[PDB]
Amino acid sequence: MEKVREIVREGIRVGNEDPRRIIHAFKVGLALVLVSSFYYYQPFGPFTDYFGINAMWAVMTVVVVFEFSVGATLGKGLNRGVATLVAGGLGIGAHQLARLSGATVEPILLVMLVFVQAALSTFVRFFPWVKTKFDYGILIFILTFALISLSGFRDEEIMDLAESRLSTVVIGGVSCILISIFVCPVWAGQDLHSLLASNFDTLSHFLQDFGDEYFEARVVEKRKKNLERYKSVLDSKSDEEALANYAEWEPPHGQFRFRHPWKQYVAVGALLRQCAYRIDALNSYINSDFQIPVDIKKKLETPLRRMSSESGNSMKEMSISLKQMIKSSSSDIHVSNSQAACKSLSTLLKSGILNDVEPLQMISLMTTVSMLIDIVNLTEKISESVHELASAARFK
Amino acid sequence: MEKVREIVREGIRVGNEDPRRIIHAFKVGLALVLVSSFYYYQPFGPFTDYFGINAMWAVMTVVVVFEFSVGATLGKGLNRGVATLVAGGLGIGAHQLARLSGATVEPILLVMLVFVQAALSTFVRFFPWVKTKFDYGILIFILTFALISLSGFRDEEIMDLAESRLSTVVIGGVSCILISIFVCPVWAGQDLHSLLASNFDTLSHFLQDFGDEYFEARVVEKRKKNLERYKSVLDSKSDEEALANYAEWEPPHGQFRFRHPWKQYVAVGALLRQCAYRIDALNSYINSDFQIPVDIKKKLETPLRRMSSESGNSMKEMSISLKQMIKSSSSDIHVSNSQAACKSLSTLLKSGILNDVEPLQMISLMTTVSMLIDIVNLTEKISESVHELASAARFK
Repeated sequence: MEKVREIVREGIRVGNEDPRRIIHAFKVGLALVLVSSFYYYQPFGPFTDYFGINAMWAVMTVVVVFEFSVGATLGKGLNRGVATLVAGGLGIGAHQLARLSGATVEPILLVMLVFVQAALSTFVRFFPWVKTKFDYGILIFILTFALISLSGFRDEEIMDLAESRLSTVVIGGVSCILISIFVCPVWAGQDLHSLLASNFDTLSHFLQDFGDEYFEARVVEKRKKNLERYKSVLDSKSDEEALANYAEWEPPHGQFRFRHPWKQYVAVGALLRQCAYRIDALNSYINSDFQIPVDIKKKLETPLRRMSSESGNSMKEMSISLKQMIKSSSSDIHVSNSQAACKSLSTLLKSGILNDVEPLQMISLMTTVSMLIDIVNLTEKISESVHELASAARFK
Repeated sequence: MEKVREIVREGIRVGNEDPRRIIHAFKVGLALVLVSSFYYYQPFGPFTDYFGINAMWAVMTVVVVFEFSVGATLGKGLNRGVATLVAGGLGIGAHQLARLSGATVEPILLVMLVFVQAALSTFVRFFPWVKTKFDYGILIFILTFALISLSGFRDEEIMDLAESRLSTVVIGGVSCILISIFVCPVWAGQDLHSLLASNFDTLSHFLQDFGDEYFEARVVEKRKKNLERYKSVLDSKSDEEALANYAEWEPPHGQFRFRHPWKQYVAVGALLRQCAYRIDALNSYINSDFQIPVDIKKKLETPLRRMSSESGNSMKEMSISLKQMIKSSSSDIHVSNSQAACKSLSTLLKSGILNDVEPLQMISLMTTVSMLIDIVNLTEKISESVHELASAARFK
């Protein structure tokens, strides 16, 4: 009973997390019905179905080449398609060779060829260039070759077997691709933009709410969760890569172009990760119980404040532009003011106001100043990268 | 020609990277031959092969359930096994129901059941609890149910079809598992230990060679590559998870136990990542062209040096123990001396020797002192975690 309730509760949590995870089941269902309706009503004239396995093969390929995205269906489909053709060709030919050899060695020779081919192909699987986008093609190549070359049938029906396998595969793939590109689609590149924009906004929110915590200007658990929310940015390496890879087979679905540079998206993601690198260091200083007396804080309050405010506005403005997919240069004035703020702080440091203080408490105050200066420089670099990701791609 | 040479050159690079990537192809080959030799010589009496697809199914399942590890074959095998049984059972039964209904609705009713079942199963696929280790079971469940319930055969041969499918699957899985656990095996947990030990050693090497660079005690590209080698530690999140998941199906292969706590391995990996977090910050200070005059460096040389030396020895000693799989407490004396070093530095800071210096160059020197103190504290925490990962598991 309690286990049943826990299972049910996860249902609403997953369903309400994303409304598109409950409409994809109906799509899988409509697939497995449309394909299984063509055969029964056998249109476009009659067929052969010599081995009586057309229905099984058509149904099977529709379940394994239908994935959540629309950039993981074309790719899987194209692999399952080509591989079979090539493997079949090489197969039907091989059977001719063994016939000439005779009637006793013929089975032994066939085994040797399939052994060598399987070993060579599965060694290629370990390469770092065919593993990112071609891990399925090699697997189907081994599968199709071994099935056709060692089916156990007679030599006067191998051509029909090869034709039947190819026909079922292409029929299933065509139906699966059409559905997922007509009735309520889900694109994969469009899930890389929003992810990048959310990362920008999350960092901005933390930066815009730093002066209150650091200067003690002020429930506690709720505010802690709001502050400590940068973990996502630091824990999204394995996901920004995949979605980028999955988004190279997409067609030009409207505004997005054929050659959209997703490589720059990963580069900008790394730069945002570097900003979050130092942010985690800064946050640990605040969380720590040890503290320095608040009185000193006012002495250098003015310079530190300016940095936090201008930094946050720059990030937020960029996420706004990157989202609406329109280029802008509003962040230039904000980063310029931040550079002016650092120069003013340096001029203030000439006066040496920070003298006559305890060196032990000085170490903590000094480290904070260090982190802020890097974030001002790091933001400047990120500004250049974004100012070009919106130029190589058409952001009109 | 040039493309051919590039392809060939990658061959030696991949082959010499790991000698075990060239012996796994022969294993795949021996598999696809042994299975295909049983049928031809039909031992243990004769069989039926009513539909003439036993050879195809046996060959097919051997190519898709053979993976590089030995913790990704049992798992895949067990899934492909159970799923079919359960799905078949539910299938043969469903056919009985439709018969009672009549002879016209019978096909329409069957389609409705398979539609509902497919939609429900593929929604479960999106859960975060059945995706880490059970993403294959659901897929085979949909596959087997849809094939049996919609094969298109007569009602007097469905039982034989279900029996044939189950028999081929179990035969292929048994052969594939036996090979990969008898002739030259490759374990997956054993590839998590060495990875953790290598991470420990890499961090130690950087820490043990910090005083020379920071104090200018001293080709350049070679030394830069030796220093800047911490990227691996920071870029191994997506791999320490997988290998851990793949290593829950392993049997007690000798010293390793049935319930080895790989969760603690991931926790120690996160702690090492936190040490590498701050290490990258420290390295960027060195790389930067801007510098502070070397003269001041000697003033506080003694405290900083001690920290680097003792820190490195502690890491190295641990990797030695963790590798030979024997517990030790040699790192206790090293971290204790580091704590003594920090107290001595604090006592030196009482005297305020660092006065009468330029505040602008002071910021850089001060930040370095900050980073070192955290690494001394962070190392202490890691010592506690390691001192228990070797206790929950049997490290005798």
